[PDB]
Amino acid sequence: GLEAVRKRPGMYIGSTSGEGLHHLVWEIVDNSIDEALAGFAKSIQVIIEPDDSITVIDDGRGIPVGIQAKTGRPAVETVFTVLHGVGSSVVNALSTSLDVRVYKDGKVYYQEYRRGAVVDDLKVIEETDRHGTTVHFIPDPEIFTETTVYDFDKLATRVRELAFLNRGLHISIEDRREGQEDKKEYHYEGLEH
Ligand SMILES: N[C@H]1CCN(c2nc(Sc3cnc4nccnc4c3)nc3[nH]c4ccccc4c23)C1
Repeated sequence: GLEAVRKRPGMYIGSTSGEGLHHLVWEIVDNSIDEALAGFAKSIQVIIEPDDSITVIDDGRGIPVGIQAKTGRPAVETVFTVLHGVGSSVVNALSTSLDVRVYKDGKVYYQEYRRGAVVDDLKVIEETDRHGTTVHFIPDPEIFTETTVYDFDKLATRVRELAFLNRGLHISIEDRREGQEDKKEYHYEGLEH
């Protein structure tokens, strides 16, 4: 399965240069956009963490966590571990680590993966009053051998484009890296304008 992705990443993300590095972000963001399209997510936050890792936070319903009959595994695990708005498992495969938190039905469901492999079964780790999905990943320098450094302006440009194409969505981009902290928030108004 995902071993194939780690060995031929060019066939899945087009490039292992800076372009591929940024493509990982869009693969995750696209899933949050799908949940805004379904009518449930209102806001998406994209964060470049101080270590060039990425966090994407949405306030949708939360990825389904129940056991699927076909797999015997929680739906959320399958999302990240089986090759398939279908790119989550590719991002997982090409990351040193990825962690997902699903906020749903008063609970926070957590799972983590290392170079695509599951660490432990999905576990409830906290109670919560919110809903949505948070995905955090560290792109693998074994794959991204040219650069693992993110371009804030490049991300911001596309985030703004996404806000426009998805009029009504709130979407932000934040840089938390040393000496260059910045945040831009975008929102195009609907009929209330
Ligand atoms: N179909 C899968 C693909 C991803 N997924 C998600 N589903 C939902 S919410 C959802 C979607 N579909 C449903 N279908 C039936 C019942 N509940 C649902 C909740 N939110 C997500 N945020 C992400 C951020 C990154 C990657 C994936 C998601 C995501 C469900």
